[PDB]
Amino acid sequence: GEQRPKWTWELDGKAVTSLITQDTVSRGTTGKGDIDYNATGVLVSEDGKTLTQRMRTMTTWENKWGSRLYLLNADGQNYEMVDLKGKELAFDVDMSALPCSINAALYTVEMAKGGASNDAQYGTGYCDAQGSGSGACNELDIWEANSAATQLAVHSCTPAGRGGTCDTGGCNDNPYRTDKTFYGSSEKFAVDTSKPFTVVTQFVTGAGGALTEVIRTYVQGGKTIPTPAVTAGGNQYTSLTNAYCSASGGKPLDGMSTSLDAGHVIVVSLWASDDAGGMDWLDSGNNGPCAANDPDGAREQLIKKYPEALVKYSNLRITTL
Ligand code: NA
Repeated sequence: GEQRPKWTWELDGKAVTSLITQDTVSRGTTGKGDIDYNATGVLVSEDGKTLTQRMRTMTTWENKWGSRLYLLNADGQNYEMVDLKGKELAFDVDMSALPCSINAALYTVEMAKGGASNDAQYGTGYCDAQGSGSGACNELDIWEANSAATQLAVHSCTPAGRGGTCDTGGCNDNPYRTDKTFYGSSEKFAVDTSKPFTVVTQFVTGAGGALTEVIRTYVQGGKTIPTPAVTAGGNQYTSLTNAYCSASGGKPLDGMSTSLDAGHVIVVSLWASDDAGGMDWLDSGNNGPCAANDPDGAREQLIKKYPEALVKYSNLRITTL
């Protein structure tokens, strides 16, 4: 029998336990095969607080593809549904083992609670902003990052549910575009990715209940670290707002605002592109210091150069603003 890891997190100060379940792609030809989480490199600490996700794991066979994980309700049949509007989501993260061209992602999508066919325990029904038909839905990329760069993105789609038209580029910010010393793997950076830090995201609503602002802050060494003010259309912005989204060539927050009312699934996906330059949008050119079109950045080479590449997430908390 499959033994899904239990991840304990905090919802308005109360200890909630969710199950961790891996995507159907990893479950063999039926897509409903059992997962050995030790073999896919997915570990929760004894205290239930820390999730370790490895890119490459060798046991009696070799996991070379990291993992896409969903938070599953304790019922073991439905995804753990969240509505982040008027909430803040915070987690502690160790990014120190994530080189250029890897993507440690923690995000939400408007997947159906039951997945494809009331079978969420098998990690079915995935959708995101890059999909088509049943594979297309609103995507809130809270976290897509390595030790060298990070991006926050809202991908509004209309209509909501599956199969809408999506902003594939998203309303997004990467602090490197404004300040190349904000985020990186030494004490020379405002956020030192060689050491653990807290990622805080506020999903601010208006009186009417519409999502109006997405605010990113970091905490490290007890210091609260705001994101650099970003220039778009000659104006400075300190958060994702409809004005910023418009000015920066993204779609506004409105599609996402409607979508979050349906409930989202929390996705934890550690991945690398099979193509050289597949992650350059995140961490190369004006988005980060990483080598562009790096053949060594392709998954198969990355896992050979950095066989211990992994992410740790701790103390996931969702709190009402
Ligand atoms: Na660069």
